[PDB]
Amino acid sequence: MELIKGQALFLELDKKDFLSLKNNDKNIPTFAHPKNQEKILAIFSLPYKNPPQNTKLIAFYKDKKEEIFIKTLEGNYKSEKLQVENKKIFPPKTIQERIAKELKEANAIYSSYTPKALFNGAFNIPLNSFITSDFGKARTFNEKVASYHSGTDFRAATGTPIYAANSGVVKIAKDRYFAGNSVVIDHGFGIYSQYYHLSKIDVKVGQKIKKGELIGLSGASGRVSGPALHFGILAGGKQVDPLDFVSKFNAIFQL
Ligand SMILES: [Zn+2]
Repeated sequence: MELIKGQALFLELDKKDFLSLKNNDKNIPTFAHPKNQEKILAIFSLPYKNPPQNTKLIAFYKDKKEEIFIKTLEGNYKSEKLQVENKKIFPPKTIQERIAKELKEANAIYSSYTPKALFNGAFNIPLNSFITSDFGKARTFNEKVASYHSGTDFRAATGTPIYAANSGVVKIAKDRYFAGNSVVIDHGFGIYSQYYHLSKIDVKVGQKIKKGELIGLSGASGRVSGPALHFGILAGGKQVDPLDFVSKFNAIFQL
């Protein structure tokens, strides 16, 4: 198989006698295929930055092992060269400490796997607008990726209602550095949707939210280039192309 860096793929496996799916010593969780009782699914994601050239997964069964090889593709992302090199910034301590603390909190959430579906059918887009900055736009130094856009930006004047892309449980609902006023929703199976730069947050941590329910108003909080909605998806432990993920997910789970 082949997979572009920064995208997710739904792996299909036989359910009968399946025991576990491993990359190296890391276990990959599985869930039911909604349409074929004899199959299960797993989400495999490649990181955008510094992905391996090739991946070998192993599905262990009661009396056989199945090897799955995935070649990494560079894709056709937009990219521009940086001419500074030292993307090493020097924030003051108070900002450094806040960034570190919010990173620890987020990583605990994104690795807290919910082994059931909290979603309800297909994902919807969180507002009926258009993309102004696509996922995966990169800045490179000597053909090494220094940074990239980890979600997709929708056009939105300040105060535009933002709706949950699918049902789930709110895990983050506060102002964070970089992300500004942020909402993050657990949809189950390690799938998280992200809504950044809001001007108003209308949900609370722990709230059960339904697909299409208001979660806040768009804004420009934490955003340099003016008002917009930044929409992200994390799945298989990595940020992935959100519109690509939604298309692949909906092809399987569509109502
Ligand atoms: Zn963005």
